[PDB]
Amino acid sequence: SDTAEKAQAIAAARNTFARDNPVSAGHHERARRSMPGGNTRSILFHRPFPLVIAQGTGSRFQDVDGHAYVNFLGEYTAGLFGHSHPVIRAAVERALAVGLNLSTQTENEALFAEAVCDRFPSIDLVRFTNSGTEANLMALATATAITGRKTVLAFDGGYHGGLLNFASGHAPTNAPYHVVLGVYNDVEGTADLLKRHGHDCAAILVEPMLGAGGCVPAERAFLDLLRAEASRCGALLIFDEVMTSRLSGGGAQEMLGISADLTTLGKYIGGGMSFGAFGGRRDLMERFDPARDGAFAHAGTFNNNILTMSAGHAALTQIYTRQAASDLSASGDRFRANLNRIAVENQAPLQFTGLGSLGTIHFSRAPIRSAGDVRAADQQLKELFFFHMLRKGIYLAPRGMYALSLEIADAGRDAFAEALADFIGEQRALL
Amino acid sequence: SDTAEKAQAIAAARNTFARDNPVSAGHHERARRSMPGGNTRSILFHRPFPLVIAQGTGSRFQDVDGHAYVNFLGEYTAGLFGHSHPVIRAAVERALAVGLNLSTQTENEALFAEAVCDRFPSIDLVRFTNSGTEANLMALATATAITGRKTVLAFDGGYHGGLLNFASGHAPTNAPYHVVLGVYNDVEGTADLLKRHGHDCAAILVEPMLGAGGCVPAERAFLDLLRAEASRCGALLIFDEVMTSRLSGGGAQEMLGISADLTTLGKYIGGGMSFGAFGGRRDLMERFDPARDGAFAHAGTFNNNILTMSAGHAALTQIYTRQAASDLSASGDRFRANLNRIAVENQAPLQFTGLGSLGTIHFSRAPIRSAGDVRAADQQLKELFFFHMLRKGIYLAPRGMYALSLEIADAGRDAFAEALADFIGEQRALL
Ligand SMILES: Cc1ncc(COP(=O)(O)O)c(CN[C@@H](CC(=O)O)c2ccccc2)c1O
Ligand SMILES: Cc1ncc(COP(=O)(O)O)c(CN[C@@H](CC(=O)O)c2ccccc2)c1O
Repeated sequence: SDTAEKAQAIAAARNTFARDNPVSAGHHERARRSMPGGNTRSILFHRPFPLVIAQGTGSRFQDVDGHAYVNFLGEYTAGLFGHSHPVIRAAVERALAVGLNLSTQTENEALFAEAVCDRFPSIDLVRFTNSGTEANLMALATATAITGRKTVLAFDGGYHGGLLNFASGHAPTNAPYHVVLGVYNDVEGTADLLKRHGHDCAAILVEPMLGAGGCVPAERAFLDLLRAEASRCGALLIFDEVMTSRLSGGGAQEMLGISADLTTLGKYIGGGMSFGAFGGRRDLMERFDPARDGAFAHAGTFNNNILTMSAGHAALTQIYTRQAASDLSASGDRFRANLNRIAVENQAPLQFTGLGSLGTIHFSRAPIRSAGDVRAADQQLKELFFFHMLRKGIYLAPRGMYALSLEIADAGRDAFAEALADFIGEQRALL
Repeated sequence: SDTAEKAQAIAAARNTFARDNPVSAGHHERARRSMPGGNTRSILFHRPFPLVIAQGTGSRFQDVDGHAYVNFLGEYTAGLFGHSHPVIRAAVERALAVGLNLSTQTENEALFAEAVCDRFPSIDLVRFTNSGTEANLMALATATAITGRKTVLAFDGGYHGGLLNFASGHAPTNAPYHVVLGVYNDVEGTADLLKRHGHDCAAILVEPMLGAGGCVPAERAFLDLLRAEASRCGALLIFDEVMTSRLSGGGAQEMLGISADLTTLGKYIGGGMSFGAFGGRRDLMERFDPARDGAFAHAGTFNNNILTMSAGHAALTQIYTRQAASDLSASGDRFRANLNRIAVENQAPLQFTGLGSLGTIHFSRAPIRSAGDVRAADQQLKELFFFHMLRKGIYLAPRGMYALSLEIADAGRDAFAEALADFIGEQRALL
């Protein structure tokens, strides 16, 4: 499906971006001297070079060349509060007043843990980590240590952190858990794998919607299979809700009425501060009670850091309440529906998939149900879309994902929709 | 070596602590409802229950019962700046002004990376993570992916993070890397292991001084063996300098004139914000250049977060300069020497081991060279010491470790020394 016409368009788009952004280009050359590819977070890199941002307030930011954008990326769902939320700021100020690096417990960690347990229906007890990666690693540590088993079932296209990256199948850098990969949403194939491996299965690890892998919702039949089979064979079902937890007050599990044995959390819950968490069934999580004989150990210098504890409690109780989550997801559904309406109205061979305030463009009108479907959609048009949106002052992920923050308003949503319509018109010959 | 007299003393000490701290006791009972054992960082727990701290400024903090302490723990070496450092505060303010969760690169990450590369002599390129745990996992990911080998040599008593905890040998929660454990400082035994396993050795992972494992310096012969054997067999030598990096401007490697292939960093370098890093030889780290064919992936939501980037650059360039590191280590050496002088003057069967500003008490006058030596020292007296120091308004780790912050001054050092002398006098019958 790769064509020379599209490759020529991409070359032209990259060239225009380069010409537009010489200050960012200068930054990149300098950054390469201290970091591999001038990079410390792989997903931030794109050709010909990434933007460097100077400053941002609310939903807007400005690059080092002075161009302004509305930020539709929202820190891959962590940046729910925009760039300068006054309640987050107040929480940071309160944290400084309590004191940094106090080397001890404060009440703030307990208050934050209570806020998490209150709203997530399957989390009876929780522990905080410093990232979604650590949360998922600790969930696997819990499952393997409790069951004494080695096999982990996960899914092709699934992303669970820097050491558990299955976005393109097995990565040589992944931690060497014995992972068997299924096809997302594939009931019969997955049922077969669970017949074969169920006996040695410590855990099933699954996102209720592929996040990085394309905003691909799980189907109920698929999740029902995993819940029934985990219970049958004695594996722990782990829902990775690092992204999906935002979709309702109680995440995907509240929406579905399906409870995982363990749940991992990340992104926005710490108020935009470093954050992850793992929690779940009381009888599983109690294995970490340090007063218990044979307790599992889980240290971590910054687990209880005052900034995350303070900003996280503010995030859940003062800003993104359960009602706020319902409201934002409804807003996101209307937004996604409008984008899809624009595509249909214009006979465009594209769609936006997702749930609530999360969505990704795919250049296909086939059902998008697994990693294979995402990969089969037109990747060249996806790149062209990214550069087009940038030229229109709209910033979203290179991979075509948006994650609406609470600061996105009518003006931003209107601008996105108009820019989409303009893309369809201007790139008609390639569509 | 356990006696009933010491057990009775411990029971009495725990009872006195409980009576002194009923508000902390009340907090603990509530915390148990949301976190396993009311805990989110295992090392913070101790019997009968841990203190809850209300507030701190500089080197001092106050518990929820109103008692004041000087903080000699210093966040297990991360809390180098005390509780309210004005330069860290200024950096946090600057970070808020730049904007939170900007979803893009800023110049701040490059400036911070430059500061790291400038002072650490074996780090040609660096990438930031969210914890020392992630840094060490990524170092192992790098070594195994580059070499195509599976075996990792590490050491009994070694601590490399929540998924790489060898403090008490193999932990069932550890990530399932194929780890072979040697005895720290054991040249002949380790040489034997490297003859057996060298061919399949992806990495040797070692702290230049056991940190959590007792502030036990590595001997030069031991480190020379590892450097020679890693080079001979093609394994990557990884120095875990998460704690030791503070000991000079260029960490232990500058002090030793031995260069590791990869170095991991953590703790204070991010200004007390969430932080880890892995760096090392250019040709190894370039494998992460995202523009390269077959690049290794290393994402992480908070890797480049503006608070860590800002406070970290301030930490290294405005506060804890290379000269500041030399000065603090010299201060720490004088402090440790004074503690040891007090022990010798009083014929006390105890010593403080360590380097620079890091030290741990051991109730033995035997050489402390490996995990076995630390474990063989009197553990009951160690517990008694912790409670004694608390009663004197001096806070250090339950395990008897201090990590001097830049805010520790004459008054605090004098109080510690006097409290040590008082312990020796008051507990004479047990010594
Ligand atoms: C579903 C999911 N689970 C875990 C993670 C890991 O969380 P941390 O990044 O906090 O360790 C993630 C992270 N998604 C982001 C990470 C980023 O660098 O923004 C990501 C990763 C790869 C591609 C796109 C986005 C999840 O999403
Ligand atoms: C030498 C060393 N390497 C790695 C780590 C892991 O760093 P993170 O805690 O940032 O993931 C550490 C951590 N040491 C502390 C952790 C804490 O919770 O304070 C620790 C752990 C266990 C016992 C005592 C101190 C290293 O020290």
